[PDB]
Amino acid sequence: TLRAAVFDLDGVLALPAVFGVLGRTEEALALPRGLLNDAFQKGGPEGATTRLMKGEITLSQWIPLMEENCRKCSETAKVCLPKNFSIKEIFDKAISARKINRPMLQAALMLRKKGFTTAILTNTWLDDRAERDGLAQLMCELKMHFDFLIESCQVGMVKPEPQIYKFLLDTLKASPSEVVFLDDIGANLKPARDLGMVTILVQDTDTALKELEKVTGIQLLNTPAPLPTSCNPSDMSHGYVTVKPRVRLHFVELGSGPAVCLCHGFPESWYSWRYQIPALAQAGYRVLAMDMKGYGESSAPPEIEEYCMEVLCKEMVTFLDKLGLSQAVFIGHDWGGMLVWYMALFYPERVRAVASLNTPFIPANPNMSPLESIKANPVFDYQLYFQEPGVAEAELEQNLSRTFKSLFRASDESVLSMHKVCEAGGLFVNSPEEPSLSRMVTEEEIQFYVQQFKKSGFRGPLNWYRNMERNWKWACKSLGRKILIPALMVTAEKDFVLVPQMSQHMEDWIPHLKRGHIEDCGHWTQMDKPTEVNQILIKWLDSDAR
Amino acid sequence: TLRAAVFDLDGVLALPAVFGVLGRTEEALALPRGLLNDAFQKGGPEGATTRLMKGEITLSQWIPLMEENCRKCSETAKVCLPKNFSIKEIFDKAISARKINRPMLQAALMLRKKGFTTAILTNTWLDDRAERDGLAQLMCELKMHFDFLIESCQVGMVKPEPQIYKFLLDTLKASPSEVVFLDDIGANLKPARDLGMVTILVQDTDTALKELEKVTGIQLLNTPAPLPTSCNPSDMSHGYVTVKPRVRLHFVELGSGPAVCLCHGFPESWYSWRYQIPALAQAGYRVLAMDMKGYGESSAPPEIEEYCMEVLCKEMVTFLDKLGLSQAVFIGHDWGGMLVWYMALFYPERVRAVASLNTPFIPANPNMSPLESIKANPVFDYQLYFQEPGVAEAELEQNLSRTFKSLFRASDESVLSMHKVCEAGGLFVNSPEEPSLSRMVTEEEIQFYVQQFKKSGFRGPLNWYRNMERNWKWACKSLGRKILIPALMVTAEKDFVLVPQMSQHMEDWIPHLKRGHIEDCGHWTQMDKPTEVNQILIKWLDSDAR
Ligand SMILES: COc1ccc(C)cc1S(=O)(=O)NCC1(c2ccccc2)CCN(C(=O)NCc2ccc(C)cc2)CC1
Ligand SMILES: COc1ccc(C)cc1S(=O)(=O)NCC1(c2ccccc2)CCN(C(=O)NCc2ccc(C)cc2)CC1
Repeated sequence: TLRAAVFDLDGVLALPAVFGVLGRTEEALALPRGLLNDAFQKGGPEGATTRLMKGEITLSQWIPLMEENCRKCSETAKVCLPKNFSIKEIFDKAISARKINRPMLQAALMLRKKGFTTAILTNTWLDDRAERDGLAQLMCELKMHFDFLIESCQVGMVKPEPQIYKFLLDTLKASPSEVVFLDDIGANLKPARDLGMVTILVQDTDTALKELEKVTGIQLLNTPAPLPTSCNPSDMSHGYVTVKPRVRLHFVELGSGPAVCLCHGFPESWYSWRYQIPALAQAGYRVLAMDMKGYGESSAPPEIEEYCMEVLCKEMVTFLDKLGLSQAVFIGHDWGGMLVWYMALFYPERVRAVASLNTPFIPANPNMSPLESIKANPVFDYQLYFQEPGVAEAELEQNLSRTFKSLFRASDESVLSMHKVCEAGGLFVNSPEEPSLSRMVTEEEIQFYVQQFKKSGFRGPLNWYRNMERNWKWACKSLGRKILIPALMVTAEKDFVLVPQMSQHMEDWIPHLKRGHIEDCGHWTQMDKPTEVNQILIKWLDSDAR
Repeated sequence: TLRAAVFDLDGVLALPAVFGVLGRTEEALALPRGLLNDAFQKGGPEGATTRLMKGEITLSQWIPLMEENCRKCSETAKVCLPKNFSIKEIFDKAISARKINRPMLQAALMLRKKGFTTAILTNTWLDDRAERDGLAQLMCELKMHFDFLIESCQVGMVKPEPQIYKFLLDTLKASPSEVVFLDDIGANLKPARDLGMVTILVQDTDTALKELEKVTGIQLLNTPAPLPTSCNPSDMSHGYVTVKPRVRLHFVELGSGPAVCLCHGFPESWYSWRYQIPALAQAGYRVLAMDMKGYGESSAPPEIEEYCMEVLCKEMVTFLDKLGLSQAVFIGHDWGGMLVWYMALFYPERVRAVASLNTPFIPANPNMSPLESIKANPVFDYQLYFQEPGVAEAELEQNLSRTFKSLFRASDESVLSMHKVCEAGGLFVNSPEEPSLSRMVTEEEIQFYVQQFKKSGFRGPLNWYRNMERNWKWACKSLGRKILIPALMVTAEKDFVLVPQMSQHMEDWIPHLKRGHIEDCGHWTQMDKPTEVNQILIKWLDSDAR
């Protein structure tokens, strides 16, 4: 019975195979057939290429040896190499052109999802070329999805030597009959076959996957679109900054490039961005996913005034100051969306660009108290219930699992009416004791929120709602301003609290505003429609935030 | 008696004053004298500029109002504005040209060093221009050196209104006679004078500083070159990454730009880079200052094999993988210098560029055991003393303060002969019980090392020396390689263990090697000669690592 799948890199997980470029160059340069592939393999197990693949020498050391091999091969075949013939240029282009074979990676991901141990086994080199980063990036993206990466140049062994296969079985902690081995080179496939591993010769990806699903008994071809890569909290880099004596802010950090600060809503976590973090880092951004003040590993002081927008924003500026960041792109959802608009209004020099999911920017009405303004919208009744300190904390902290299961639901699964909450006397009074699990979340993901909320509870989070008057007076100081920095507003069709119509006047205060819209998407945007969120945010970042 | 100093930004802490550009433009464009400065102040306390300085409107909103004011002013003076007259272009250029007035900042730094409370009080705007980052960066560099930054646009008050001065005294928690106020505008100086603050009208920096030292009784002019900015551990962003089940790595993170990974030596800390961290971040780099395995907040497993170079390097690759970094520039000192050379040899695709302070790259001798190789150099006798598990730990852990005071000394202060250590029976047997404090360190800085070493002791750190045979066999696999990626070797004249002569053959294995050399510098390079270390590293990073 199979329980391990091994994939080659070249011609299997990555295409076009860097191998085929020697034949392509021959044909494009009208050189005798096989001339370059012959110079590439000159000396066999004793030649320059084997020394390279075993890690004896680096790629830059191999380049002049291959050039000398090309010369001897052309001499014997009675031909001439062209004037600006560069092995460096040929391979720079070939490596750069090689991209991940997405359907092959999707199959490896599915097999691992079904409890398979997956590995990459590859004949590769120590790359010290000026342009080595492209390949480093490719290897980084691929490897995170596998249990093991076995590189010939690191192990001092190459395919087809039989020792590398015994090394493979040893790392897999598996007998050969439990292993599928996928390779594009029949000669590299033979020793695995000789040992009794299931083997697949890969030419076209489609046929290889048909062979793979037949042999594993798992659907891999024509399968639905998978969810974006998520985060394992224990595998992340965790950052901590003290912004003032009693207040520290925790964040999760991934990627390189322009700093992107993700600001969650109520009652959430940095983890609400789990589907965005790998995708934005992959897009070329340095992601800083916050635990906002009052949440997770960030400090949660008990004082209401500690959660007014003026202080929350001041601390976010101090956070940038301590990290040595002159700016960050600020992306917020829900209450985090409200914060990001104030960052843009009060600290434009610190905000590279601003984006909000669901939360519209609405200027303060100087002729009405925020209490009157809340009363005007029946959907905002739960906000009045959240006012009295200790009341909502008691209900929300009673059964943590019930709280998150009841809140985190798609538009077609609702358990919660947020209208006539004060009248009913609670958020969950007409809600079941043991709610069903929403399609948007796993049981494990719910338990992560439960564990995060065990530290500080709901006091700090609820305190965000308890500064209406304070926030209103502060926001009135910005009434003569406009947001003129790059800005994106993303509306969610089925968010019944933060409705798309509520954002209709934004153009008056943000004239250059760009928009995104997600159909059949409820309040919990990031987990409801993660693929669409990632597409909208990356397109906007690349065009407007660099 | 004075105990607080307040500085203006424009014309005081930053020059050329953005004010003078209106007069400069008039003269360069042959426009009537004072025409632009007049349009800039049109309406006085009710005009566009005051609304801007109070934060009512942003800089991009003010631009068209100033352009309209320029038009009305030219109309009255019977003149014409030139064809491509742009207020935006004039101010973009002016703000960009404005740089920190270094002698003024040095004086503020000295006053604060002598226990003064320092503050910046400035009439400024909310900057939402496309090029706002330059100013954000300037404001970030300046502000970190002061107790307070009071910006007119954030407080809704401007100089010369008397409320801003009462606000200033309130934040300073000081009576006016305890305050020096430095301003380039006499009108903005008057209300401070009226209240009884000591005032200084700033024209040329030199005279202003003479007035400042006369009034404070502190030498500020012609004073020695100060040390680079250091780090306050509690003010830093602290990062944590799990690289394997029992091993986590801690680092301090500052700045944006290409990732720069600093690797300390024995028996050190991330804190050994305290003088490099602010300078490299200021130079445009993202600094990751490690606590190497076995040190500080990083994990310290007890097993010797956990500290061989192969595993230390593998974990550093995993560290990059978890942070989502395809590469980092690796800068090492001492044992960290040895590690960075192996990173370059075994993982070139992950190393953007490599630099070592003091530690030469010496290839393994395949015809001699590392034990024989150690025995060959009398200065390396202490290394044999470090071999037996528990022996050196006992001596080094007995009195932590004595350990660091005895080790951390300049070339002209030595207490330690590292020759005939085994014979003597210890490192400190001929060393005092209460060593004097080296000029390189404060008592507080010694106590930081003491506290760091209280967690794990010397077992993990000493284990770096206990893998000679393991390291030798691993390094022999790289004997056919060359380091062809960007590389810098920095020698220290007076390091008597890692002597400059020991690096003389490096060119044979690193043909493109660049060099730096520090005269009158002992083993503890970073704290011995920090100004020179910063100069060498920044020049090399900008030219070879981008
Ligand atoms: C413009 O300002 C205001 C104007 C009017 C009112 C009534 C309040 C404010 S406010 O500024 O006081 N509130 C911010 C808020 C907001 C409300 C309206 C507009 C902007 C921001 C954002 C967060 N939000 C919230 O409760 N999310 C949790 C949640 C949990 C579960 C589900 C299914 C949905 C939502 C609603 C309130
Ligand atoms: C080339 O490899 C080797 C070759 C020969 C030998 C004998 C050992 C090795 S080694 O690789 O085993 N040692 C690395 C080492 C190194 C030694 C020589 C060359 C490269 C690296 C770097 C760190 N260093 C050390 O003790 N610093 C602490 C310290 C504390 C206080 C002061 C005043 C000074 C130093 C010396 C040893």
